[PDB]
Amino acid sequence: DWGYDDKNGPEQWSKLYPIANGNNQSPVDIKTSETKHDTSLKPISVSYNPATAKEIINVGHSFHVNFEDNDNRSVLKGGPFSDSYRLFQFHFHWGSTNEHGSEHTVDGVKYSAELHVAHWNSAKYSSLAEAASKADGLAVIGVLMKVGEANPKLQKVLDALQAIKTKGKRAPFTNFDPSTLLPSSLDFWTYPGSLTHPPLYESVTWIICKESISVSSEQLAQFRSLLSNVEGDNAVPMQHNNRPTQPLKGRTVRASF
Ligand SMILES: CCCCNC(=O)Nc1ccc(S(N)(=O)=O)cc1
Ligand SMILES: [Zn+2]
Repeated sequence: DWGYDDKNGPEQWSKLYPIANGNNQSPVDIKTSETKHDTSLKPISVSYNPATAKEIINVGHSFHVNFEDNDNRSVLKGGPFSDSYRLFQFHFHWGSTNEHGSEHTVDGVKYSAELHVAHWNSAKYSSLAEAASKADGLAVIGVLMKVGEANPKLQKVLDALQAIKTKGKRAPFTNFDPSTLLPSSLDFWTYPGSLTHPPLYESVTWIICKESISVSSEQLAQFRSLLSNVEGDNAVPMQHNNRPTQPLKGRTVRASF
C-alpha cells in the first residue's frame, strides 16, 4: 500500500500514518552550529558475532539483512544508552541519482546512500515486536555513504543480491559481522526520532556517524538494479527509498565530539 512513488510515497504517508506529521520524525538535517556537545556521552561499543547473520530478503522497497536475535551474541552499548541493544538487521537507503540518496543530511549536504544498523532494547523488552513501538525500544546507527572509491567491505552483500532479485525472494546470509562496514571513528551525533518509513513509530534513538564510508557509482547501480516486482511481472527497478528530512520541532541533536 505504501512505497516511494508519487501516489504512495513520503508526501502521502500521513493519510494512512498520521504520526508522519509528529514531533519526533526522522530523518533530520544535522546543523552542526546548533548541536550540543554532551560530556556524559560514552563511546559507542559494538560487539557482533558473525554467526548471528541469518538471511537476506527483498522487501519490495529495499533489502534487509537479518540476524538471529534470540540472545546477546550481537550487541550495541555505550553512547547515550544505559541498556544493551540487540542487533537485528542492517539495510541501506539510496536515491535515483548519486546527488541524493542519504536520509540524514549534514549542514544541508546530501550523500549518495546511507547504512542503517538496527537494534532493539533486550534489557526492557522481550522481542522486536514488543520493542518497536516503545520510545526506548530501538537504536539505529546511521552511516552516510559518500560516492567515490569502491568499498570492498560491501562485497558479500552485493554478491548476494543476484539471489534475491524480485520481491519476496530470500536467501541464507551467514558468517558476517556488520561492524566491518562502520567507519574507523565512531564519533557521533544522537537525537530522538523515528523509523524513516511506515509504520514511522517514534521509537528510535539515532546514532549518526561523523565519518562517512565510501561507495562507488557502480555499487549504487547494483542497489538500483534490484526489482520491486514479483517474479514474472514487468520489471520495476528500486530506483530510490530515501525519505526527505523532517522538522526538528524543538529537539536537540547532541554531539559526542
Ligand atoms: C515495526 C517493526 C520494525 C520494522 N522494521 C524492520 O524490520 N526494519 C527497520 C525498518 C526501518 C528502520 S530505519 N530506516 O532504520 O528507520 C529500521 C528498521
Ligand atoms: Zn533505514
